[PDB]
Amino acid sequence: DKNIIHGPPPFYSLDIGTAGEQLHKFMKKYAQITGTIAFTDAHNGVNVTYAEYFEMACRLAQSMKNYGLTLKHRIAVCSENSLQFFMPICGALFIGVGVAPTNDIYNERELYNSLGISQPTIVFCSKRALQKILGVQQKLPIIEKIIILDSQEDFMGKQSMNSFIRQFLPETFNEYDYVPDSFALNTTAFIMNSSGSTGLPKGVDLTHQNIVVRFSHCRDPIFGNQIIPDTSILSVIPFHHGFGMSTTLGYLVCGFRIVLMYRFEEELFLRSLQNYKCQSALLVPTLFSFFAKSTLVDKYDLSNLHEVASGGAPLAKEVGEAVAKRFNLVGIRQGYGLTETTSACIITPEGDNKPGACGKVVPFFSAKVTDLDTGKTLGPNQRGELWLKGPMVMKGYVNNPEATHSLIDKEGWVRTGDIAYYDEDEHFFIVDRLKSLIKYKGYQVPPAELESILLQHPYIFDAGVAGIPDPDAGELPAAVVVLEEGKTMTEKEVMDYVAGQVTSSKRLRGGVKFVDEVPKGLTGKIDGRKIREILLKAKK
Repeated sequence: DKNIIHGPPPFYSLDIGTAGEQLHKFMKKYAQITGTIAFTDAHNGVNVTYAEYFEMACRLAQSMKNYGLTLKHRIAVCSENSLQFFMPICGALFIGVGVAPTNDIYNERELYNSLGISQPTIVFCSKRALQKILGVQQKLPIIEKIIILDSQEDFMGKQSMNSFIRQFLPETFNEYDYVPDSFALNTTAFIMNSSGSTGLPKGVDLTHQNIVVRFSHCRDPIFGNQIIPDTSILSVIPFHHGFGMSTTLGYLVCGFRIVLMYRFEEELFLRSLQNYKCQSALLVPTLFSFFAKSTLVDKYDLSNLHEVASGGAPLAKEVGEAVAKRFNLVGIRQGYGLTETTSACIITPEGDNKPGACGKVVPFFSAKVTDLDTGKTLGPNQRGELWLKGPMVMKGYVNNPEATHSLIDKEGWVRTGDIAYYDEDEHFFIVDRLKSLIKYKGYQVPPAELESILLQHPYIFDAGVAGIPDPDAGELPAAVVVLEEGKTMTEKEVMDYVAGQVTSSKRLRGGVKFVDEVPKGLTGKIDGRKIREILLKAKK
């Protein structure tokens, strides 16, 4: 019981019905207020209203039903971020058809693998994805129909959404009389792609139950965004990412104006943030490093900007603080989660921002930190392995029971593979690694930097660096190294290589050990303690 950390009750009691039913209810409301904007394309300036989105979604839902799609079918969406992206997604959710968002820049192998897993009957794609989709269709006969998202009429012999609708929808159809289907909450809502360290991406099977819980969080005044009229958000998260899907769908539930970009550009981003008077900006992790460097932020009027949020992994405390200062904010709105957990399971509570913290456990969820050795449940300010448990946890990997049971134990705990601790206020901190610095006698800093140096070497494929401690005084930097295919190196060559890369005898002082693979990914990064043992055992 103790050391299990629980989220509080939701602010609002749970709505009834599927994700389609709840989504339909909100969209129908916003649709009847003319001029309410759902999506805005920053590159061409075009707006699409909730009225337009709602009507298209209902038409697509009934059209797909008439076409013959049922609970047993899936559709895929393959496209750059666009105004039309979520139209077939809303429609599919209305009728319980699973949706597989598919990376538009997948190579031929990755694309085939993704669609091979989701097995869609219809693929909605942009003009820019048509050729690659045509190619994969030759290999995947389950794909019976291709529909073009960003064309009004037929394009290259393929139907547009409008033409598809015209063929399969009677002229008696009234969008405001349409009623979404009712079905079991364990019905598949999405198949999202996620890669650990193990080769190719797997299919993450998210249920309607998963999604409606996200719908609770998204409009929660503490753990989401309070629904307020004329709220706009600029998002540069790929819609086919887990957090891209879960944040964007949530914004639709909230009735927000979602400003999107096909591709990130500094000027256009800042100009749009200013001119659309967005209250929030949602960024991918690597863009925080970017804006920490940006000098242009001050030259724009961002007086309406209330928050900058990370739509992905947790961020470094210093990078976050630097970006906060750039945008004249007290802190960054953060969240920790996995594709496998639908969305963020730990979120910065509104008005309760601690620097370096990824926030607090969300409603309906539980979290625990376990001893890296004993598996023992830990108290506050004790670093260990982070586990997550709750109703946003995926049904499982598609057709991969083994991978599922390796990640999720029999009681529903997800083994995140990340190291963390929580403080006395139950704020969680994700630590990247387990330590972070090996100390000479006074100081030396060789974490990821030495690893990066090692990775650049032609003969070196992978590498992990840890500190080796012994009664032999102090702490010596050491590394395990994965050589390339059929290549030869000595310990000295690796050491001398690093020696000629940094100063102060902070270049491997313990000893290099060659291995077949870097200790542990366990679906994530480097197992620092595993590395320490292997190197320690080697020293004698």
